[PDB]
Amino acid sequence: SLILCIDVGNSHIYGGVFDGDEIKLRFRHTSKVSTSDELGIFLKSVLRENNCSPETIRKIAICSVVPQVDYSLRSACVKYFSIDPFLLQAGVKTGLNIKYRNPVEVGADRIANAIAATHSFPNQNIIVIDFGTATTFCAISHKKAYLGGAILPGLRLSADALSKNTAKLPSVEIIKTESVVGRSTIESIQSGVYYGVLGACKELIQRIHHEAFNGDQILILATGGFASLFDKQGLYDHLVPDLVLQGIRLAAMMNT
Amino acid sequence: LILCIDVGNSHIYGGVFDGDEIKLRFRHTSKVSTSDELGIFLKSVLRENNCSPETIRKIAICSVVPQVDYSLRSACVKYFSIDPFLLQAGVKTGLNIKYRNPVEVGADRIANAIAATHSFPNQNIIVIDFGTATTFCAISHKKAYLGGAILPGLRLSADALSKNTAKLPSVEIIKTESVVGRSTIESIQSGVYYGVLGACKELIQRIHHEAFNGDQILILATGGFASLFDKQGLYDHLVPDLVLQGIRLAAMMNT
Amino acid sequence: LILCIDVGNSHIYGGVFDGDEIKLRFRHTSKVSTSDELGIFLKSVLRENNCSPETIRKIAICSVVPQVDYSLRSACVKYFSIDPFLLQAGVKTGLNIKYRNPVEVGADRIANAIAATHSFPNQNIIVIDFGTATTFCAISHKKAYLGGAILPGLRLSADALSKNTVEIIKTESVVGRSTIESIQSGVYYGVLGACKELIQRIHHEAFNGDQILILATGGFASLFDKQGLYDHLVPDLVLQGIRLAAMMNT
Amino acid sequence: LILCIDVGNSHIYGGVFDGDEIKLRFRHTSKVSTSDELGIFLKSVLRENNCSPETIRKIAICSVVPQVDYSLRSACVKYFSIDPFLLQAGVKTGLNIKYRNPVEVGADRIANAIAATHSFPNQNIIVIDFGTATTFCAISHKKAYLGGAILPGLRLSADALSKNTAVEIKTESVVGRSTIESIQSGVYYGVLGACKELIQRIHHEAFNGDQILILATGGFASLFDKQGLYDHLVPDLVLQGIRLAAMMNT
Amino acid sequence: LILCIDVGNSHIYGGVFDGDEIKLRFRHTSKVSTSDELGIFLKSVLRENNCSPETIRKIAICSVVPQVDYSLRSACVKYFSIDPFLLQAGVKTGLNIKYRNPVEVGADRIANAIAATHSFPNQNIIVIDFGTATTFCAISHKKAYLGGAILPGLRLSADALSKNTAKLPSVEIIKTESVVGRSTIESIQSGVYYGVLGACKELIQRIHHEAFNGDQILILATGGFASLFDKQGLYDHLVPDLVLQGIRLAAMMNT
Amino acid sequence: LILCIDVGNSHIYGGVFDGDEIKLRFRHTSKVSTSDELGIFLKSVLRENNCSPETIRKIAICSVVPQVDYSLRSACVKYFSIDPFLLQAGVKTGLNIKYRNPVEVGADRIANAIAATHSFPNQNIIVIDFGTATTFCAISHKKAYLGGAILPGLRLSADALSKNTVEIIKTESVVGRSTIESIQSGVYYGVLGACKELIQRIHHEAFNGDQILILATGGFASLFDKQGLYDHLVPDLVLQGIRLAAMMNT
Repeated sequence: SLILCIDVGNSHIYGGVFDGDEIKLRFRHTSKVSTSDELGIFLKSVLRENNCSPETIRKIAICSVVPQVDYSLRSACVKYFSIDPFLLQAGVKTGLNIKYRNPVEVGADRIANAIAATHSFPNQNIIVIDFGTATTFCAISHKKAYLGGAILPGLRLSADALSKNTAKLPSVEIIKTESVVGRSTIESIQSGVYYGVLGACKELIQRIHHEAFNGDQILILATGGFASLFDKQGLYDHLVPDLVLQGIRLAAMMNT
Repeated sequence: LILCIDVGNSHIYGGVFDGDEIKLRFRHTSKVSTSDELGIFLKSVLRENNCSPETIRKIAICSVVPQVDYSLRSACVKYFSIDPFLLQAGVKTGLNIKYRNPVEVGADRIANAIAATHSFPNQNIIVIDFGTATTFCAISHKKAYLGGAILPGLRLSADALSKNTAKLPSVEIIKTESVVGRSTIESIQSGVYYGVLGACKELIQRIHHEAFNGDQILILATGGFASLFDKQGLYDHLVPDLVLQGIRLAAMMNT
Repeated sequence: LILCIDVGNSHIYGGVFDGDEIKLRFRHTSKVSTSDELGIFLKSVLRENNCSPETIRKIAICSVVPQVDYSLRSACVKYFSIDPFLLQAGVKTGLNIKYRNPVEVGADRIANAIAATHSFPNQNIIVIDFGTATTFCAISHKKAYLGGAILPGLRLSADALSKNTVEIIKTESVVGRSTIESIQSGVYYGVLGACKELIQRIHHEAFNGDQILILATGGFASLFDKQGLYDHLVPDLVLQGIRLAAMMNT
Repeated sequence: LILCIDVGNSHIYGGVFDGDEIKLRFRHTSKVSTSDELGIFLKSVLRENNCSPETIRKIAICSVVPQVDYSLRSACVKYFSIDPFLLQAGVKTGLNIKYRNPVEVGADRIANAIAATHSFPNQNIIVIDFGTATTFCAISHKKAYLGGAILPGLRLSADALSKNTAVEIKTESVVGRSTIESIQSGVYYGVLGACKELIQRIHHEAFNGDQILILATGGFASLFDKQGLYDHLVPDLVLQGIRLAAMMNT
Repeated sequence: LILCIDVGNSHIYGGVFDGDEIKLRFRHTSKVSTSDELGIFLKSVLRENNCSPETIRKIAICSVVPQVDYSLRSACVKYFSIDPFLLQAGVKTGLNIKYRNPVEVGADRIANAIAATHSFPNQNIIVIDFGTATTFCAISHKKAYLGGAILPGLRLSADALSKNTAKLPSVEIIKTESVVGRSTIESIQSGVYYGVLGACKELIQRIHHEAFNGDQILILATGGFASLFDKQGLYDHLVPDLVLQGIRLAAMMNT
Repeated sequence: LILCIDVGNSHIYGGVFDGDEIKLRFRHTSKVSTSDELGIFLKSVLRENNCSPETIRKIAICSVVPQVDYSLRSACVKYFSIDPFLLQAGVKTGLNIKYRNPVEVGADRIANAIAATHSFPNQNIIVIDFGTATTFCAISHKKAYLGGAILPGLRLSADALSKNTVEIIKTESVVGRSTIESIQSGVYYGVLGACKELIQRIHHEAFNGDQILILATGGFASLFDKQGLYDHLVPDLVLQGIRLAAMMNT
């Protein structure tokens, strides 16, 4: 009765074994081109080497936004674990009213956020912010209706696209900046992308607050890798770093 | 008549002046590569817009892509018989740069400050450029370039989301009206419009409190994507040819 | 004189009509170009071919690549003072689109369907384009684009083999005694039979076995004139139907 | 117990035999790797599938990607203490390679031909390999490898279209009413008739109307188990022929 | 007036000969162009450089990039009304190729050999082309093309160190005086100048003592990086236009 | 027992010392990798080569790729619980770096210098590292790192030729009668002469006539043993000098 959850994202393949409610172990793999044996050898070794026998995993649930790793992870599960995994796909039970034109366009990771956000915080209007590969914003009503949202590039994708498409301009590690007026080009990208997403969040919060929720009170939820660089500030109420893996389990239980 | 040429990372942007006013403007790719190639284009771009190539007796070049420099300079001497003005490190700009290394400041950021502190001589200036990158530059009233910030532009943001994120398509940049996107196409448009809008709002007010700490300022916007933020009250002035103006003023300072 | 421009994936194909007939034709690569780059090519390519650019009174554009569409429009207004006809969403095509989403159909597929039905009026038509892709389109006698199929082209298929592991000639052998011969025997006989499998399976799915006409167009269309696969080779079909779409929208 | 490895352009395909029958098969990606990575993977992929690494007494390798060969050979002396049989130009194959330069024929095409003529001995055979590329090999009843044709794969064809324009691999619909629908109406029925043409042309150019037999190997072979394209579906044809080639040379 | 075209991997290189001497030279970026893009440039680059396109009577094409060949040949028949001479398999070269596959030799190495052994008619020659790749060719006094060797060019040897490395810049190719560089920039320059200098020295006298056994030879050198080794007594003659000379010579041989 | 890890531009080269001698060396490709991907690999490579990961109590890391840095650090503190020694800016080395900025000397050049001055204590040393870059290093007998030269390596040189227009062999003749033989005969005798020039120029410049000891290391070093080029071939020179710098510190 140890479940396993996987988020196949663009930056990483992200896993976490839940013993009921609390995560005993989390792991990471690169989302590359891999076979069901390569992924099968990995999933067993990554469990075993961290005080956790592979033969104890009773259920697997899968969430993905990369279709090219989909067949090979499903096939890895049916070979190395004897589990046909739960696929977070359209249209299983979610408990949510998708307000998109095409409900299939909403990625399963944003759905998993919205499932966990409305479980952990049941009766409030929610903005969820993922500071991951992208910087996604999503509005959800208190009646569990996924309204939609906005998608920006991440802090890595902001600082790397500058170095990629411009000559004589380097790449930089993301840290918190104190001053907005850089006396180096290196300090201009630091001030620019830090205080740029810091104002992008503030603006997207208030535009959505008044437009999606007509002025009603909200709960702001943060998740993702670059989330803890903004706890000083504005900006959001709860930092829930496992909001994706929580809701994969929570979608697997809706479909058991 | 002077030909002013800006070499950016996506566009070579040129333009001709008849003393003070601009007769003609043109664009090119920062790609095409030989002196023969550039020299055919420069001569045919002037001729098809009713402006004989032989009338050009002055050329001035600001550039930020060094791989275009050699053959563009070489395109000028072969086809026009003009050794162009190079907006470089060591040439007479009428300003002190407050960088730790004043060679690290690009030629376009200098040229925008030159033209800004010429047009509005005794005011603190925040110049925003909306191009390949969205740049914020802080210049004080005594012609001092203090540095500033750089963001990825509107086009570089959207194209980062279509390349590094699978199952996400490339989008058009419009003045978006719905902040809550009902499609993947609409979510990215709302993101690259209200994301930069608040990034402008934040960076402008933070610079105002740090470099100037509450003093009087004048906001100047330039760039290709600058037209989309007219309605807001985000900038005081919109100067579409601010880079091409400052190449002319720096050539004037060094002629 | 009317200048018709067809934006493809590989080449921006262009022609200029002296009323009914094409006087001169030219080709440009589909790439990154500004309005000044496009207009300089456009004004020059006429002028070097004994055609003053000022004789051109009409411009009509069919496009499949959106990243060329703004600067190509803006080239015509600056260098010719002509606002071009854009075969796009909403314009008078004069036919019945049977797709799920009618705007998902390419502008090249509409222009081909318009022209073929004009020259051959009361007939059911399969139009094969042998271009960047090899496309098959079922159009009925009642001016109804029922749909069809899209294979990879001869160039794309031969290039994808070399990419992840050649000159397209009329092969006489299937048993290649070299690795160069085996790829050439591959794309020839494997599309000659792809056509037979497409031409005949559509023949019953779209016309239930009725009397049809098979038109072929493109650059790789010539290499199948021996086998008796299609009836007519019309190389300028796309350009005819940009002119025709401009005529209905005059 | 023999470990047989096929090194292809997209995959390393391996299998362990207990004599004639197969008890385990596996797959790795063909990338730049080291002898240590490959030797960890190999020892791991065996043990976790209940075949203990120490039971392997022979290793036999056939390869078509020369840059994977050195580290995979070295992985066997370091981690298994076996210098593997290499299916290289010059070893005993038992077949007359009628190519102009017989070294051109890949080890994969040779391995399939050895296995095809061992299992179905005195017969003319078309072996089709639905892999990276769709290959058609002609082999006579006299065990002469005559040559053949190479079409790009079904994956390469579905990817070439999307890559060079501004889908997942049975299609019942020939007339497409979507772009994602016309692409698989094109792909499925295009290679279906490609094979149909290639088969009967090889059947008449190489075998002049004689009784042939058709074998199909590869991961995309099962998509044509309905249409009566081939006689036999042998999915491990490449691995049987490595095992047979080792046997001839040991 | 004869027009000689070379198609290298970096550039399309042209030069119009007034009989024996080159009136004008030019350059086009070797990209997949069309039959019409190429035809515009050729008639424009001549016209802007005081040489009318009609005065050209013949054309001669050397090629190593086959993808540029179809449309450049088409650019001549359509726009110039001239069917170009093509230097390839079949035509008169006046050489005996000692390659295992005589087709595998590039047309430009064939071009170079024809000019070298015309300028220096009874000698053993090692020709070194310091271009994109630094190639070496042994040619006997009997005009036997025996073959040779090919090294990465000085630009390749610099760009390989930076593009295939994290934390290493791309460097300028200068004549340095030290081999003990005390900066990263200096270390690559000292290696990329003195690594090639010794590579040339070894490839010269390995071929001298194996293809010519130890007899009288003459070392010619062509290319854009040839003049960096002019001091060191490496070669006998710097011939800048060795390719175009050899294209014109082969045109003459076959007309 | 101590693990020394050399992060290169192509390979991550590890080694386990039990006192003075290497018991096992291994190799991983320098890729985008996580702490979990690397930590699994590390614990797995040791065990498969008769060495339990629990017996390792010390880890040292020299690195030239700073993107490998963070995740390799994390894999040490998690999967091994050993916070690794980093040969970085500021650690004790016991040598005078005569660079204008001593920081810009790669951590891999410091490791080669340390080990050469340890093994051969009172001698002027050239060290040639035939790796990704073919590097040259002048170290005086008083242990002054005087600087040096950097060439592209044998792999990058050959691969630059085919990416802009082979497998690395010791060629017997300069006269290539093939394109393959021409790239083989330029790269072999080119680096042979490059060495001969960069050895003889450093000898006259950095020491200036006096006795020198030429040492060779790296993977492409093996091919030049015949030409009397270097004095000693120490293939583990980097790993020894990673160990020695950990011995000088912590």
